[PDB]
Amino acid sequence: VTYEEEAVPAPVRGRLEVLSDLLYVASPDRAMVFTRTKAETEEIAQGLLRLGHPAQALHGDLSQGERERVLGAFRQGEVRVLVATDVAARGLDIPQVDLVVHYRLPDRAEAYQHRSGRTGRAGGRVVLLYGPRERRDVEALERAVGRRFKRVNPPTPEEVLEAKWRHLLARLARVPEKDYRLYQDFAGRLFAEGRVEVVAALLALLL
Amino acid sequence: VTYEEEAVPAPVRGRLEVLSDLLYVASPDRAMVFTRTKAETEEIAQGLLRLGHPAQALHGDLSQGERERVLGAFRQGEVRVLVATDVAARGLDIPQVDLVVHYRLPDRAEAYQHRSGRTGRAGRGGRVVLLYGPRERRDVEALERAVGRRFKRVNPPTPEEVLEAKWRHLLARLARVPEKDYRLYQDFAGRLFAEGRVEVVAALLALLL
Ligand SMILES: [Cl-]
Ligand SMILES: [Cl-]
Repeated sequence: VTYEEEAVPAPVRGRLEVLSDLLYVASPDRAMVFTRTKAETEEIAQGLLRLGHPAQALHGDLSQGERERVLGAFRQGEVRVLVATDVAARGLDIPQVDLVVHYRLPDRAEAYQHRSGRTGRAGGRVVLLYGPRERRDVEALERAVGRRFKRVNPPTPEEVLEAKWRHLLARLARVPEKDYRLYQDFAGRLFAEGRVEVVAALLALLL
Repeated sequence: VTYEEEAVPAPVRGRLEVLSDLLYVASPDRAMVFTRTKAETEEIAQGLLRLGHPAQALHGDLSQGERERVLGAFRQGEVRVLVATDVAARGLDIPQVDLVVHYRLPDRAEAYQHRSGRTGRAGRGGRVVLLYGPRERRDVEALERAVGRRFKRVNPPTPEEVLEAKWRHLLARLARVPEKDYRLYQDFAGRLFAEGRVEVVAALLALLL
């Protein structure tokens, strides 16, 4: 197909962090995350938002209105992560994403292909998280799918440090003279004190 | 009535920033801002979010489950600002606060008293702040006749004051980023000093203040 696919090992324990960490590392414009229940999608978006990820759920107990808003902040980039379910995830109103994550594995080819088909705006990415005792299941899914999936380890604690670190860098770079000029004088105060610790700490708040 | 009452001038449609600015300067443990309708409490809440205020809307459409959460966050400190209508602000689940702010003059004078009774926490004292436009310099006089009391007339806060406040607030969260957490970035900081990159630091403070 026109997209890439990887299979990432993660104990259901640290399956959330892995998700987050993978997100920091690639940090794509739009990520679509599928899970098995409405509780999960909600449960999940909650853990993400906590870790510094603009994630919001997408399910059935959603009034078409809150669901246009959700898909609105997602299309505008306000929301970067969409934790969804196969059904809420259906329509014409469903925008395309850059990365697809099967937080829990799909039992059918049509399933995998309905979720995975939501990636590509030019080719895209697809990631599969699996617990240790989920091996065969992935082996079965592969057979249903017809293609095999590369086994890629999870992102390194340092891999993530440097990813966050480089996005923080790109952010400051985006700030404009009109907004940062308001603060130059305070910047001077810090230079004048020249205590490397204060600034490191300010950076620690952001990163 | 022991607490303090004040009338503070707001520009036409700049009541938000004056509110925020008043928040930053006063930094009260809990604040309650009264509005006329829920779309109001809705808008001022989101507004206060932008400007760096942990605030939440409290209107009557809220389920009793949301109601409880919201008010739990507020009593516990997770929410510093509660934005309510008069109807929604009814109940013994509402806690006493440090600051009551009437976003607009109370529709009526009995309303004032009822809003204002919310302020005042033992060992902390309490304060009322009335926000008035320019057409309303008359209305306040009236409210003071109807209530038979004078509100101190208090200048809003000067941009300096505001900035110094955000700043002290910020250095405050910093006083607890253990060395453990920030060490990795000191060299980079050092280079920013050496290469005199004040703008980067400036962009940094923008993203934080
Ligand atoms: Cl389906
Ligand atoms: Cl106005």
